Amino acid sequence: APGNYPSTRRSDHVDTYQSASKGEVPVPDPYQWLEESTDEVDKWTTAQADLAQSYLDQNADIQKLAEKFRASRNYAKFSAPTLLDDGHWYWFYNRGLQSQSVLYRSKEPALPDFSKGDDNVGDVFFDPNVLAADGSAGMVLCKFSPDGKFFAYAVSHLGGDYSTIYVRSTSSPLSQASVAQGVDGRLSDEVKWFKFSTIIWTKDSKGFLYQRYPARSDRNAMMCYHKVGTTQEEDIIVYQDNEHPEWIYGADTSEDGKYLYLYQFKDTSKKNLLWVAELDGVKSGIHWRKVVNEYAADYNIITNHGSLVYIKTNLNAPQYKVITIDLSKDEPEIRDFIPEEKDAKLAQVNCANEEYFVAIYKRNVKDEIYLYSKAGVQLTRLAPDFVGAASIANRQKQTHFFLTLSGFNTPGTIARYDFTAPETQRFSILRTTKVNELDPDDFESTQVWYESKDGTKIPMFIVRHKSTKFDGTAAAIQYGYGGFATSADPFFSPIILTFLQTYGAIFAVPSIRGGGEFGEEWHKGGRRETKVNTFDDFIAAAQFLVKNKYAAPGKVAINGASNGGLLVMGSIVRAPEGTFGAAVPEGGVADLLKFHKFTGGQAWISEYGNPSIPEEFDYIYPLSPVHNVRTDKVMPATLITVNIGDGRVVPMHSFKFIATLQHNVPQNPHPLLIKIDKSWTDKNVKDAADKWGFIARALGLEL
Repeated sequence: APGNYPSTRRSDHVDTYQSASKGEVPVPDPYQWLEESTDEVDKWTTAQADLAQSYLDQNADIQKLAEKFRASRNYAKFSAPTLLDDGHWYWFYNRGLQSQSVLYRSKEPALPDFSKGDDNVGDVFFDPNVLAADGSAGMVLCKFSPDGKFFAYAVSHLGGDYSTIYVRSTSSPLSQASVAQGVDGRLSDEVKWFKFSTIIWTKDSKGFLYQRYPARSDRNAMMCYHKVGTTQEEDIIVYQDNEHPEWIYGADTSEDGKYLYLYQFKDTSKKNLLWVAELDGVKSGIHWRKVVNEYAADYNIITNHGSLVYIKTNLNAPQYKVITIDLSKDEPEIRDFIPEEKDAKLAQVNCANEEYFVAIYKRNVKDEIYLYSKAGVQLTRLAPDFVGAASIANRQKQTHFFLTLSGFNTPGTIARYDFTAPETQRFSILRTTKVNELDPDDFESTQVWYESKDGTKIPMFIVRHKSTKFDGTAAAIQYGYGGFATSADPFFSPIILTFLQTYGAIFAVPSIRGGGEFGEEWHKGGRRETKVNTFDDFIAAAQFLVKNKYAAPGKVAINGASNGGLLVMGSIVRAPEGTFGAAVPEGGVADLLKFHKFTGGQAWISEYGNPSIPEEFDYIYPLSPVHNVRTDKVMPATLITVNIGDGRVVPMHSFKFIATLQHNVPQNPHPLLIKIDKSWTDKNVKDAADKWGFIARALGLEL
């Protein structure tokens, strides 16, 4: 229980604020000088950093944990494959070295066995890392032509604002081999000024649509059409609007060849227009049937059968739905095809094997996968016990589709559904993620519900190694963010899973208010004047973990970053003594009275309120971690983290908070320390090892 923290000078600096209830309020701010960039601050930072490192050096498990994190750090990433009209399969593969994934082509015209290795079953077709010799050019976006003969790709060099589209034949690889042989085998096509749209081929495979601006703010966008094997001078303007210079455009083409769709956007909401047109291919002076005119709702087209168009929309349905619009009638006949679900956001719909719809719902922060008929009958749920995120990849005419699945236990699993197979054998696993010292199958993701202070029911994710028991024994790592409508969705971290497996601990992720887990009302429920709910939900989660025997008492550690740092710091201030065993806030806000007076501060006003406004000060001040540190409560072992390289949140917040703790509870039984991140395999797990090792020791966990 040492008192040996370095002395922090206390100045006579007093800030004055205005309270709606109390009037003028003088607030002493003796660590105000830590706001400034001076030698005094730099020397105080070194003294604190050195203390922190001295404590970490008495923990020999830090270096042991580092090697385990080094082991599980690297792994390959991949996409689901696509079968093109040339009979070959194409897919992205990243071996885990370079920042850009490489596009592979199957050697044989057949679905590869992906347990053999990507280089054994595939050849490199497009390696974007060699666009520029130094790796300074990136592929932003790409698209194959419907006939499989050509490949369009948008390239962005690090300097430029815009990007440039290029075309190459699918028989012309770009690789380390190919560039060594001589000149790049692309076509001469160089489509400049491309920005903020997809690339959309016509179904004739003759050309593609793309958004472009004039040459050099961004104004007067043009949805254009580029013929393959031509210069940009040969291009057509499909649409522009002189009268609304800020407007942005999207396009789409129907598989049958009949329709060209124009989307129009005016702002950062999801509302959009939808005009429809009939084709021969794409030419100029298009007569647009203006179906969705006026900005009402989100409308994204799924597919069509003749004049019947299927559309995902949120018109009078916040959780989305599917409608049909029949265009053979003179007036379009709008009908509900798949109705809104009250408690399930319709996320994605794809037509599959012509007479079916594959479909993704998010319900209780989890994706569910459904198979529907062309008449809208729900035929079955696929992968019912899956806990995570799912997306669909397919082409409408083919007799299969894929699912890309991810969660806490894996960053990637490709599933295949084969309509031609026997009923019991339609669903299969194409491939899984390989990580040293970690099998995805050893980790179970569940969801439990607890009651917060005001009676609100919050779901919470629990992850464990399968040998760990819910018998009041395990340590728990409780992660949160708690703001900005940013959901704590399932995410993959080898560092965490290795930690759960090493110590028999559990990972706990509560869907606390302030996040986006149940839409804008959920955010609204933990924002500005309701912000205290965010903290009460987080605190009630930790109490629930112990009460219901998920974790042992005194063994729930908390961690979060940026807004999560404020969450952690505010929570150890507010929560009853002994609620938490350890605490690691990373780069967090902590002075909630001054946050808006520093770089990036103003953007947080919509989340916490404005301290300069008297009525808002009154609900802000009682939350401010820097102004609510008591003398008479034992704080849990606390390692505060800041990345001095990371501009985001000024380190001032953490400096003030640690100085305040060390002053208010100098004889605190557990160490209260601040660490400066060494990093702004070998050198990449150093900060994580210090962090997770501090927690393990603080919770009394042995290797």
